[PDB]
Amino acid sequence: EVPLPQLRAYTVDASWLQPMAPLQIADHTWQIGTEDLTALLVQTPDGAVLLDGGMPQMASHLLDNMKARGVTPRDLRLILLSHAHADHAGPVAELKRRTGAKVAANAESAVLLARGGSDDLHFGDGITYPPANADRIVMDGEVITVGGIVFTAHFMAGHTPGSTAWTWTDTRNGKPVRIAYADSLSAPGYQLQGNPRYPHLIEDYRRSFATVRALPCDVLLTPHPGASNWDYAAGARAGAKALTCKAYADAAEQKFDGQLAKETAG
Ligand SMILES: c1cnc2c(c1)ccc1cccnc12
Ligand SMILES: [Cu+2]
Ligand SMILES: [Cu+2]
Ligand SMILES: [Cu+2]
Repeated sequence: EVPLPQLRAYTVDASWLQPMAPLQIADHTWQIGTEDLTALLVQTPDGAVLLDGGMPQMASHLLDNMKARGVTPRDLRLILLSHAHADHAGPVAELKRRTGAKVAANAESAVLLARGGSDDLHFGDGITYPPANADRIVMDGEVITVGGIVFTAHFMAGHTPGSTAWTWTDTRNGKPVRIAYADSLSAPGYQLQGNPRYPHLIEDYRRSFATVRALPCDVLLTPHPGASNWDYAAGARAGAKALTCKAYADAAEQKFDGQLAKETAG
């Protein structure tokens, strides 16, 4: 006679959990996550912004990297998110407890974050994490300003309903660098067609491809660096092979179209 199964932990490739030292992207912007998950620290004269934290167990590593950059816990002011899955929003609750930081997010991302990623449209309760509350709700095209650095939200619903690209202009060599942190455009194991939980999924992905294509985008980064052809472990040439936003959108749409054809066959 047979017991119910044990809960299964959300396990991931080792590289997703492999710590790295801070890697500078531009004058104020640093990758402080792991080798295969993005967590961006933007340092300003008036405190720091974090865009994503990666997995739940990355909190202490992120704070260690912030310390290495001269950002104490009290200096972290704002947390922004690409999307509220466990592999990007994992440590957010813990970061809020351990720091000054408040969270800004759209309504979709706020509702998913508040349930710790449970009742996911596609994953059910398989990929959960500690719940957190948003301190501010943002609308599409709304800007947030920290220490003179302006962050713009561009909604790109698909991967999750609240999926967001964040854009801001940093500098390098006395010139502006328009950074686009564009969310995932994957649909891993999703039912795309006729999904009762997401009836207009396909139309949203199509609009999201177009949004990503048109972003101000001297430099693209993505929550999974591989999606944009970054190699964070390659030091001075980490970003050399990086995709444009145009190429990223196009590659995603081709994969998505292939997925639709396979789903129809399957
Ligand atoms: C001090 C130093 N660098 C900055 C500011 C203040 C404000 C805005 C800004 C925008 C892009 C790059 N650097 C800065
Ligand atoms: Cu500056
Ligand atoms: Cu995700
Ligand atoms: Cu992810």
